[PDB]
Amino acid sequence: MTTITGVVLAGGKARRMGLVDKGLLELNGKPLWQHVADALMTQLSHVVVNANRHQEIYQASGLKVIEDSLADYPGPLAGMLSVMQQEAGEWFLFCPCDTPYIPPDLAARLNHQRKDAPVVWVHDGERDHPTIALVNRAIEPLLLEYLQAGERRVMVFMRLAGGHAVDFSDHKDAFVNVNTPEELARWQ
Ligand SMILES: [Li+]
Repeated sequence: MTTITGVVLAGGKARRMGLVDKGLLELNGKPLWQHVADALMTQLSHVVVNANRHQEIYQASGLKVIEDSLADYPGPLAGMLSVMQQEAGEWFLFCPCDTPYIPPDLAARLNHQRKDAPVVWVHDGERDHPTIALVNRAIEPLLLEYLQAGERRVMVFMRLAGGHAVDFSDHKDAFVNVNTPEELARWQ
C-alpha cells in the first residue's frame, strides 16, 4: 500500500558463522544497520531488513527480518531476490548495512532520475554503488533466472536488466561505507 519498500541488506551466508557481524557494529552507540534503517525510515514508511545471522538481535528493533531462501545463492543479489519473494509491492530501495550516512533524498532522486528504467542505482562521482538501488518488481523473474544460472555479478546483472547509474556526486560523503571495524573506529 506504499510505493517503495526500503530494504537494509545486512549480508548473506554464514560460511560466516563465528565471524564479525558488520551490521551490528556500533557507531555512536547504534548498530550500523540501524543507522541505515533509520535513514530509510525518514523517507519511506515501510522498511525491512534482510539478515541471515543473529536474527533475534536484528528483530529487537521491531522491523521485519527477512532471511535468504535455502537456495543459498551468492552475493547481494541473493538477498534482493529473497526480499522480493517475501514482500509484495512494486518497488524496492535496497541499501547495504554499512553506509550509515545515506541522504534523505535517496529515494526521491533515484525516482526522479529513473526515466522509465526498471532499475537505477547510485553513482557517487568516483564509483557505482549497485547495491544502493531502486528496483521494480519486474526484475524478480530476471534475478531468479540469473541466480539459477549460477551467476553472481551485481553490476553485470544491473546492466543486463536495463538499469542505469544516477549521479549523486554532489552529495559529499553521504555514500562512504564502513568496510571493517578498523574503519569504523575512525568515524566515531
Ligand atoms: Li557468534
